[PDB]
Amino acid sequence: SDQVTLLDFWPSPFGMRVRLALAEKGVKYEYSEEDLWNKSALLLQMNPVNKQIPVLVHNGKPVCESLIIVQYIDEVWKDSAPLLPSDPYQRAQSRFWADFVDKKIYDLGRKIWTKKGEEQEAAKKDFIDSLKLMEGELGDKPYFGGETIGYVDIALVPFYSWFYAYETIGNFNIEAECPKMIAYCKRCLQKETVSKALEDPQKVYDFVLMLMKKFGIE
Amino acid sequence: SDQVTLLDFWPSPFGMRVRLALAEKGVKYEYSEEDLWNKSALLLQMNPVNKQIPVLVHNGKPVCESLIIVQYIDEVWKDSAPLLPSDPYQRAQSRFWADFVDKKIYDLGRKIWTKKGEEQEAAKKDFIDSLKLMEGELGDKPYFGGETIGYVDIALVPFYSWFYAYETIGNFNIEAECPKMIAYCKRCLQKETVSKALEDPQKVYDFVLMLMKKFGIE
Ligand SMILES: N[C@@H](CCC(=O)N[C@@H](CS)C(=O)NCC(=O)O)C(=O)O
Ligand SMILES: N[C@@H](CCC(=O)N[C@@H](CS)C(=O)NCC(=O)O)C(=O)O
Repeated sequence: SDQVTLLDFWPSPFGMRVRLALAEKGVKYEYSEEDLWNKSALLLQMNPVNKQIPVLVHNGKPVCESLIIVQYIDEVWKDSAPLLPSDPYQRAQSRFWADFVDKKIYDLGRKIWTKKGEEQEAAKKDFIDSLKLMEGELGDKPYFGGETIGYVDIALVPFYSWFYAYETIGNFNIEAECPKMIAYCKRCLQKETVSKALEDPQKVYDFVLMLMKKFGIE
Repeated sequence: SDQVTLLDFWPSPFGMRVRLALAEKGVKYEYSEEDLWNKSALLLQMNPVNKQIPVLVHNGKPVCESLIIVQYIDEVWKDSAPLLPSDPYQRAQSRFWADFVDKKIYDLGRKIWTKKGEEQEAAKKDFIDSLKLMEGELGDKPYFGGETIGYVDIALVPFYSWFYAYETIGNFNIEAECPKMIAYCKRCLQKETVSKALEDPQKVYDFVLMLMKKFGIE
């Protein structure tokens, strides 16, 4: 009747974003695993600008970038509640915080396990401040999108999959500094859509241990 | 009535995006120059999270981040031509190439004037290649938005006023490689809304000379 395809790689938090969006909005689709070393002809022709995953393919037209995909899902499949607020203002706030996750959480998270020594130390410090800022925005609400899970939650919660990696490689403990965030991420894991879309934390960690060796930054 | 204020820094291309979107949508507002290394109390109140300009303040409420502000304007002031395409699939593409500027153009741009030797030149190569990808998507249309100036145009064209500075400190010539891009940039400047919002290229260059000295880097 139209069909959709998601080109993804199991441990990508960016890909889990789109997996969760599609779940929440009830969209049926086939999932196509990729090899980041052996990129498919489909991948190259669908995202010829970045040759990266995820890519949502809708009736033969591609959409690139996890966050933009989510928004597209949200604007095209409207049988379920919107994931972004309808109010211009709040929506602007969601975009900011969903974006905050890319610019801060991912960027600093990646430095924790790629960098070393004092630099790695710096990366851990900013990482925690960033989570705390997000903790502020969450306040007392059950989700970032209020009583319902919404855009920002979809942006944020896939990264729990990578928390164990960070902590272990970076030698710090998140829950210690951010009890409220961890509690949030667990309250989310109990949603079936969330637990399914996410991947196993120690499976993720092994995969990073492997990655570190193939680049020599052990 | 509505009180609109733009906290901004005059040579910022990110704020120029906003000056332009405001002008293009016919929006009356007040400007307030912000210090770069001395946050006003106002800036600190409106953007405690990043403490960066541009911030738009609409009827007391703040909106952070260039692109998101611009989306906010498109959605709030609807009595002029929409900056973002109506069709979701095309909306996604605007979102993509506007984002693309943030990630490749600015990132590689900044590296050109802040870096030396092999790293500087490496940026210029990547810089050109990204412009050439943007050329490929411009096609033969007057604007990225087609016949009418659009969201991607507003995201990209503020950077032309920095081009002379890139070209001069990096010691290369953009037109030699991307003459189409230059042709378009030049074409854009004829639109008066664009010539009022953009600042003088030589005056920007003076200001980049200004940073390179402040931090000893020439
Ligand atoms: N900025 C992209 C992230 C895409 C990304 O980084 N994905 C990686 C794997 S998780 C990829 O596609 N790999 C391409 C490569 O490594 O060259 C988004 O948020 O959509
Ligand atoms: N990501 C922001 C860019 C903000 C930005 O980088 N602006 C700079 C000046 S152009 C700034 O506010 N600098 C202040 C600081 O570094 O503290 C956007 O898209 O608007």
